[PDB]
Amino acid sequence: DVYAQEKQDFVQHFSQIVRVLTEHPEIGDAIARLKEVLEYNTIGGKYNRGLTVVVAFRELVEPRKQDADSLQRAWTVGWCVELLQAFFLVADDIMDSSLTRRGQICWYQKPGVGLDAINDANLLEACIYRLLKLYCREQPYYLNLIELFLQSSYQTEIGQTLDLLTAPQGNVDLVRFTEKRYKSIVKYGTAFYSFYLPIAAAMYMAGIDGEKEHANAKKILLEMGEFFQIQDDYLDLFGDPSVTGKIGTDIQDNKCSWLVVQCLQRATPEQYQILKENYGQKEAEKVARVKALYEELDLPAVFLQYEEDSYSHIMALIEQYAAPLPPAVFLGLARKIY
Amino acid sequence: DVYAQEKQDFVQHFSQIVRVLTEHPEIGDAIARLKEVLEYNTIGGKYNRGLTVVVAFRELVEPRKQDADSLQRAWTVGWCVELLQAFFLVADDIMDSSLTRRGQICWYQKPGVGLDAINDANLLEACIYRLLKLYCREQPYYLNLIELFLQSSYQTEIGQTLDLLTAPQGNVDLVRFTEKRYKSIVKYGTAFYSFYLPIAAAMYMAGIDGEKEHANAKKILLEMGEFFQIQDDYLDLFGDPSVTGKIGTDIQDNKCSWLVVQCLQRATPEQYQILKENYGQKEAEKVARVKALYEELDLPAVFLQYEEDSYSHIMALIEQYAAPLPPAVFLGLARKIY
Ligand SMILES: O=P(O)(O)C(O)(Cc1cccnc1)P(=O)(O)O
Ligand SMILES: O=P(O)(O)C(O)(Cc1cccnc1)P(=O)(O)O
Ligand SMILES: [Mg+2]
Ligand SMILES: [Mg+2]
Ligand SMILES: [Mg+2]
Ligand SMILES: [Mg+2]
Ligand SMILES: [Mg+2]
Ligand SMILES: [Mg+2]
Repeated sequence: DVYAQEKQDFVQHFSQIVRVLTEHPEIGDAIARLKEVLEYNTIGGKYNRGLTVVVAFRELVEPRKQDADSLQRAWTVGWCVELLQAFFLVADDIMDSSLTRRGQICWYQKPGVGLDAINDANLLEACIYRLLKLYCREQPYYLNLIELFLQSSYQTEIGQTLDLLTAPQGNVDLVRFTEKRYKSIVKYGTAFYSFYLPIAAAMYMAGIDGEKEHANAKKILLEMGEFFQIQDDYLDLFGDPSVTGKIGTDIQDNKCSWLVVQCLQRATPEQYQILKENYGQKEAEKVARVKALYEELDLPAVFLQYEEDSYSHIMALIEQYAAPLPPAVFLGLARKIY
Repeated sequence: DVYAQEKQDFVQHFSQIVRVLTEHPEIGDAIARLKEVLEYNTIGGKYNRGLTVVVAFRELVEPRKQDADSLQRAWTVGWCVELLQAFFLVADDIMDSSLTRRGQICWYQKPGVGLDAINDANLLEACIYRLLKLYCREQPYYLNLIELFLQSSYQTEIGQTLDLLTAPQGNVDLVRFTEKRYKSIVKYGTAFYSFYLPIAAAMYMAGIDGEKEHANAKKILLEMGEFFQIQDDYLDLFGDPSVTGKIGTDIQDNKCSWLVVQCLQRATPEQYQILKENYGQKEAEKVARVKALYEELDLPAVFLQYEEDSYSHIMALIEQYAAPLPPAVFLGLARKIY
């Protein structure tokens, strides 16, 4: 894989990221807490989002212009994307009352952390702009990158807002769980930061700043992002936690999941009442009841049929909109998620 | 007052700020939640930080260059400072387990809000960069302002980190509460965003971007910021909530307050044990015991003597470092806080 070939170097750059962010002795204790937050949260993942920056940079920039300093900036912008995601996940885990993430207990669930994690999450976000300034201040794409990361934060936060509004705690209303709402949540909430942001960063780094090029790129990447969140919802309930590294909470959290949307599209009036009585509640028995209904409506086969249809749809979109970028930029990402 | 003369216009500009931030129908519900967050949080205060931008702009820019569009940008950057503070306070109220703010219950304490306020706080932060782009994108000071707001967030977050580390819940250790630590907390945590940020924004807007000018300005403004946080700590316990609009929690929160620092400097071994047994705990009786010790050590008179010494010290600093800026830029702010 083109990701496996660049992974080792990317992960080894993390030490430099941390050292640079850790180097006024009065704030030494705060800096040690930042190091602890960085090391706990921005490490233990697959680093696919950050790697997508590095890989896309190598495919878009002329090898002659891929010098030691330009590669360093690519690895740094890659780590900036991982830091953005670390910021969102630390905060999303509090708001979703999650237990584990990347095989360990959620940072806020750690004794002595608690709601202090809210500030820790904001520090991770601040670190992006610290790194963009330290490594890209003198580059012509500097402001493009600042604006792209700020826009990515706004889009995700709007998406998280739709997510929380559609999922009110202890307010069970399935009328809100529609396909139109679902696609809107995921587009803003996941698709921009997970797929548009990494490729767009490498594009700007390669001097590709044209609105039309970014629009064409966005058409493919937002559609891949939608499949990716549908996969995330599927794995929340039917995935193996020893593989996902996290425990699913969508049913207990009354989330507008792809699965509840598909359940509602296929449920008889009798099945609708079962779901109405058991969804969005903490009881193990009620959550087990919902999973049984999903299994009875054969949603895992519906997801597998969707994964196939989605893949063929995204491939058709790469054929239509990849030009003038190398199709490999999008094919490498499509192989990693499908 | 130079603030009273510009207040009405500034507060009336809020409607335009909200309309511009509220104007893709799919995200309509999220936008209505953003409007609710803006209206609840960025309104009910004294708006002194945002007003400081407007007033300083008028004193630094040549009246001939103070056209309709430039004034609009000044009111917008002023509202951006209020939005930064709204972001910090919504999150600080969760982390400090506060009850009220600006005469109403804390946004997170509202039924149906809760930990969703974490995302609401991030949306308020995102709104700054939305406004800076909509109104200052074509201005030569655009990047200066972006960097100044991002640096302000980082500084405050580092300061909040020192604050939370020095105040561990249920871990009563007075050994941490030193004057060196106190000054470090407040400098990063309050002084940069409250006093440096507003004047620096107006300076950049007036084309004053010189490092030496910003350094001289910072020397006065960080010292004013220190007095202001000392005043905030004093009012936390001895202020009138019907005037402050908020209930104090520093004693129950085990905070490194200016008052606990002064108590420790003057306490006998016997008085140290009383404080050790009663500080950083929820019991009304224990909090009453701490306030009695502060009254016995005559800390309100120590604060009044400090307010006098501080004022004379800041005035001496305006004489030394105000040039070439009009001393009125700093005198107007000193009258508002002293
Ligand atoms: O990692 P998670 O919690 O499974 C998730 O994908 C995390 C996340 C955070 C922010 C934006 N998008 C996705 P969610 O949407 O809560 O299902
Ligand atoms: O408004 P508060 O809570 O009295 C305060 O001043 C708020 C605040 C928030 C962020 C940075 N600085 C001050 P604090 O420091 O918690 O005493
Ligand atoms: Mg989650
Ligand atoms: Mg979530
Ligand atoms: Mg999930
Ligand atoms: Mg507070
Ligand atoms: Mg606080
Ligand atoms: Mg206070």
